[PDB]
Amino acid sequence: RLPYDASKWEFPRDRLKLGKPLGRGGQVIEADAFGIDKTATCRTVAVKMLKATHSEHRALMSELKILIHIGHHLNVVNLLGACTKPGGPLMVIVEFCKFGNLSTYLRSKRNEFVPYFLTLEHLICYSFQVAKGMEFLASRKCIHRDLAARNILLSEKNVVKICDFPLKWMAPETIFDRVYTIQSDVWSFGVLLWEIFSLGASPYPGVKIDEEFCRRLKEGTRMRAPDYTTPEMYQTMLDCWHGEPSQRPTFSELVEHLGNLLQANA
Ligand SMILES: COc1ccc(S(=O)(=O)NCC2CC2)cc1Nc1ncc(-c2cccc(-c3cccnc3)c2)o1
Repeated sequence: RLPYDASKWEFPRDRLKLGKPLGRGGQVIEADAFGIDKTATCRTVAVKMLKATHSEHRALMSELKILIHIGHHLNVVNLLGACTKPGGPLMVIVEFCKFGNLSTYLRSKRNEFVPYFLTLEHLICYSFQVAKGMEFLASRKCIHRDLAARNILLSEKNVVKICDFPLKWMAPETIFDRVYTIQSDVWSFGVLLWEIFSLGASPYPGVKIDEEFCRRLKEGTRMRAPDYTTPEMYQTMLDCWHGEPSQRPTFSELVEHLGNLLQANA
């Protein structure tokens, strides 16, 4: 039932030059787009394109309409355009983030980190930017449901973006009640913070994720502090992992709090 304003979003297929595959997101490729922001520039973009069942067409067209509905924020992966007219493949064009995902990136910097190279400023800043992106998504009345460092991408000038399009990340009430809400995303955000301050480690190191893990989780067991955390950042993880979803901070409160930690750090 959502509209598609072709005047606003439609981009000519002949001004898109196919480049290197990114993978399977729908095939996701790099492309060079001329004029996509109306200036006389060539820009690398990310394209999702259809290989074609009606179900798959519908899913991609629905993605397109949701990205439109959501709108623009610096800390999400934004829609730039689409190719929907008959006579070529259905394509959805979004911002390209040249450094890839945050988990793989931080792992690559394990020996290129000093607290004060990545520094604490960088990690708190990534953390702050994600919270701002999530605060935006919550205001558009979305729930993410896989908020994890692998779904954050790093673009130029340390801008991080949530891919807006996983038991170790799930809130206890989601595991046990099937419930996904914005407060359950706050729990995931705490896991993501741990991912950031472990420099891209896997959560719950060397823990079998089974009925006993879920038991200990309902009972109050939490991850220990990761190796590159500040005490304040671990406190924030614990806050996000409150057993009562209503006692977790909101994304707005995290943006305030992390903003203060970012400024205190400087
Ligand atoms: C060198 O750049 C990268 C290297 C690796 C990644 S990745 O680590 O996220 N793996 C991508 C694979 C396809 C799932 C991401 C990027 N950069 C990037 N920029 C944008 C996207 C991206 C990644 C997945 C899906 C979509 C997309 C594109 C269009 C419509 N909807 C979704 C875009 O990825």
